[PDB]
Amino acid sequence: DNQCTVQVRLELGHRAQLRKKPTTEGFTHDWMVFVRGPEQCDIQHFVEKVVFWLHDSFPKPRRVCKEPPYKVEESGYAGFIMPIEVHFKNKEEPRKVCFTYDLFLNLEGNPPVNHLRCEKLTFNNPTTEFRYKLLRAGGVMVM
Ligand SMILES: C[C@H]1CCCN1Cc1nc2ccc(NC(=O)c3ccc4c(cnn4C)c3)cc2[nH]1
Repeated sequence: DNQCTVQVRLELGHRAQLRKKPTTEGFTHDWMVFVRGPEQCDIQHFVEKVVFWLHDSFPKPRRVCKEPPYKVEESGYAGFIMPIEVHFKNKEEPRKVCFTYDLFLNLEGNPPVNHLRCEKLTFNNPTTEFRYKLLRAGGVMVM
């Protein structure tokens, strides 16, 4: 009767390509990982920050974006599993969502990687305040 659900969408993704020539440090690959909304949505209305947890070998592996673009650009030698936390401008639970992101590179001879992973978040009965932030960002009421 006073029940209420807001869906929003997140796109996580990454690009990777073999450098024509490795770096001095033997980095064979360029890559880029990101969190964005669909086109014409503004996830910054409900997203406080995004944290990208790189392999422990990276300098400052806890990479934070407090505003768009939410992305890391790097070079490296191998793929890994990257925890990505999306923190919300939410007073209550849930405050964040954690994704296990497969950052995989192209094996030499294979063309560049260009992957997208679409995530639908369903917020049940958000506070009036946080409901407003979700709708500002291009979220939708359901149910
Ligand atoms: C462009 C500049 C901006 C600051 C730093 N970056 C250069 C730069 N500094 C690095 C330090 C470490 C690594 N490590 C890896 O590439 C890496 C990936 C997967 C791995 C391992 C070991 N096991 N597995 C599964 C290592 C990459 C780096 N790239």
